[PDB]
Amino acid sequence: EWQENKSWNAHFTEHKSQGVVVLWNENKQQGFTNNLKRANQAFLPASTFKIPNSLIALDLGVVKDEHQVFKWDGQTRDIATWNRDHNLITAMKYSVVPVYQEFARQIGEARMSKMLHAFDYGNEDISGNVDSFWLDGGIRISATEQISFLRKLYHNKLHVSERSQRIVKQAMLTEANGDYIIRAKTGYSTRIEPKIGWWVGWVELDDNVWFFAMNMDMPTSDGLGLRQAITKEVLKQEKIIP
Ligand SMILES: C=C(C(=O)O)[C@@H](C)[C@H]1OB(O)c2cccc(F)c21
Repeated sequence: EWQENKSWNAHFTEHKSQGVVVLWNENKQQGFTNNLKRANQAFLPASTFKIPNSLIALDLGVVKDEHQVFKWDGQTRDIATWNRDHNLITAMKYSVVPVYQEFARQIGEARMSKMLHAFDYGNEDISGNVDSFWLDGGIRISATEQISFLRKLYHNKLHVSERSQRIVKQAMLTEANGDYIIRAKTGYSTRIEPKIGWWVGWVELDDNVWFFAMNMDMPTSDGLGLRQAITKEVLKQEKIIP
């Protein structure tokens, strides 16, 4: 049911990097990873939490639809794309932390905790600031646990509306062509060691879906593009994408 494939380490080593990729073949109900230990190591989710946060915001009416505008608060932040109005689609694309921090404040700690329990999400612990616990609080989730959560989202089985799940899956759209569709979210955990990058989501094929979750050590922001590059080398090797 789980296979270790250490050959994927080469993709990591060729970029002087260390990390884990986890794949799940939905049709065959079989998982593969280069590191069975790290595949099950729980880390801060960082911006991958915008997936559950979006779902909860939509289901509780904090976000009405994917077109509602959240106006910039006028504070100039480091990331230039954040210094403008956003909707749910662009806030996911540009990973606009302050938008989601306000979502979390409006959700509140009681409802946030109850929903993460209902979602079976990671260690289910929201200790910390209600508007930053996914960055520097108590919540921890492993790559295999991310896959468990994403599979429920794919099949509309989370304990929120079908509509909320469809809208979040739309907002996760990252790449599509005549071979595949990727729906995914990146994450970058810098506030608490060890600094890591994430990419989690799935690849839709004509006749199967392959779920993925990867994380890797990320001592500087220079290597953020390796999150997608290394994952794509694995997907290419496994003939999931050409
Ligand atoms: C764009 C991002 C990405 O692609 O990861 C990062 C930089 C962004 O998304 B989160 O992962 C996050 C958390 C704190 C701060 C922060 F700027 C981010």
